Amino acid sequence: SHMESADLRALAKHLYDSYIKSFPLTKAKARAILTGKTTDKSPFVIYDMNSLMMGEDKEVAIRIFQGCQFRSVEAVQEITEYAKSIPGFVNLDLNDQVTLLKYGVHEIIYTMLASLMNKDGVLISEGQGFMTREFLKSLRKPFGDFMEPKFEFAVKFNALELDDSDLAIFIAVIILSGDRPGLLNVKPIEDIQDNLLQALELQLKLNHPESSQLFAKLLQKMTDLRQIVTEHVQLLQVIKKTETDMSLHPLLQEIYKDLY
Ligand SMILES: O=C(O)c1ccc(-c2nn(C(=O)c3c(Cl)cccc3C(F)(F)F)c3ccccc23)cc1
Repeated sequence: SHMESADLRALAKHLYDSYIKSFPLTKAKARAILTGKTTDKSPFVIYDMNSLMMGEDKEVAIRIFQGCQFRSVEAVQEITEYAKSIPGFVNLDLNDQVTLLKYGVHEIIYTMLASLMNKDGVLISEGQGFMTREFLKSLRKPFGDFMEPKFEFAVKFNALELDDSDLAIFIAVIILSGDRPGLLNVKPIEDIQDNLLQALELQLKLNHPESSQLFAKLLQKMTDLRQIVTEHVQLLQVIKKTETDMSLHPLLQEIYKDLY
């Protein structure tokens, strides 16, 4: 209810530490890759079909779609370990830990995706590649239209100009949302988020002290995320059943066997 400001500072730096350990490609590292001047640091830019074939690390848009699906699985493992480091998380009912992560990973993936994006494209692989926004938008339906809304949210979110020490607490606040459906013990979850919200508010005042009501803007983006993500998972499920389930395309299988 009323943590001391020193306690909130320690909580913030503990979260920053585990954030650095779980997520190797921080926003700071991604920004430096995006502005490097050498070819050694340079990510290979994929801007059309020929450039994509040269990058070594619908066959194409489905491979791209399944490529990001795999990266989200790796992100979940990293988010789960970071969530285990939030003080008091592992003391909750094991099913509430699952519920909180179940609804939370999709919102965190959207947020951390902004860390890899600018107005022109997105860092992919582990910073070794860069896919342009217009290439991904050009992908045949429904892939082109499924990926563009991520860019549209990122340029808004990145305008808030948050760093890793900010995102560490923001991600934790998302995870400890007491109003997820199906939660058993709500009060202990809210008691943790009350402390994280205090720690978040203090961090956004020490950082960005000229920035007016950044705490409020960030909270509004957070609830915006939930509606955005509900639509994202629903269309993602549609795409996974009508486009990547080869058992539903028996004639494409015959083509593949007859041509390859
Ligand atoms: O970690 C990575 O290398 C990485 C990781 C993710 C992307 C990327 N995913 N994505 C999706 O829409 C997406 C897809 Cl297509 C399938 C499953 C899940 C997602 C999700 F991340 F949104 F949740 C994008 C859209 C626009 C731009 C970049 C990306 C890109 C790179």
